[PDB]
Amino acid sequence: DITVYNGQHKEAATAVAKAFEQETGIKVTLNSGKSEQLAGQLKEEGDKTPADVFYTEQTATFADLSEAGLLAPISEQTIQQTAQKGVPLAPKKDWIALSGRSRVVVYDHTKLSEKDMEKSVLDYATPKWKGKIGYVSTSGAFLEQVVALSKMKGDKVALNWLKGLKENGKLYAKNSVALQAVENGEVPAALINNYYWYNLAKEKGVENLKSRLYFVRHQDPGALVSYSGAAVLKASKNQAEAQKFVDFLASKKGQEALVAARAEYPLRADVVSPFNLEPYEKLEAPVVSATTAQDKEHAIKLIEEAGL
Ligand SMILES: [Fe+3]
Ligand SMILES: [Fe+3]
Ligand SMILES: [Fe+3]
Repeated sequence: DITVYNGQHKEAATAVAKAFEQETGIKVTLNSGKSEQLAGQLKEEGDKTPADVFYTEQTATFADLSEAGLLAPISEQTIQQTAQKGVPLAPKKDWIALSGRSRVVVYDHTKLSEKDMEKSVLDYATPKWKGKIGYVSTSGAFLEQVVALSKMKGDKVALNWLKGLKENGKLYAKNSVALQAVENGEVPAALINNYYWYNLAKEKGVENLKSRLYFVRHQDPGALVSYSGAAVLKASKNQAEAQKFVDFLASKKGQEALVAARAEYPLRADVVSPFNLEPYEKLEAPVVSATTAQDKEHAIKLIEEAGL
């Protein structure tokens, strides 16, 4: 039996653990919390940690644990199961990316079509979109989008986009609220993440929704994907079962369990999502370094400077 420190949505972690317990008869205990807190906890606990595996919604969390000497190596055959082009790889082969969440533009297809969409996420912050684009500045993925713009295009561009959103956009408290505002006609488009929309479609039926998604693709900064993953702790004295679990998460079965539970993109090429997601490779995500705590502080500074 193993202990998994879990920064992922509880429904995802519960599903894969259950599927694993059913496939192997090995029991999984979840300890759930915020990935950054769990990573600090793993650092402080050190050799004495009870965690066998760290399962996170954000692979960026692994860099600091790897450099601290806290992660075990995983099988290269396992790493290769999800190593599609563009998927982040651990240089020390001591964690693996398993699934992804995408930035997207949601639009009311009763008012707009693809003719009205933009080639670049930058172009939504422009006067064409005054009072017509919703955004969620408090959102973690909004903050990852800002980090990506800084990285890909520089701070001037990033700041200018934020000022453009201040001037032209409608601020919503959360992604679900933005999505509802588009469905309800308050605003004709909004910047959100994919799974909100696919959750609502699965639940209500797409034919009954007024909104649709637009993917910018071509490695635009607005095609940003955030990656979930897993690592074995070097401190574990149950390496065999920890390793068996991380192998399971990369298996067809483990990926199928995840995608049934949550509308994340599987990183195995032979798994479909019942949420009707496109294949990961079609997203054309840009390649962006992992977010650091310094990157996040910097992005928060730009958001403040833009009056947001
Ligand atoms: Fe959430
Ligand atoms: Fe949310
Ligand atoms: Fe969210």
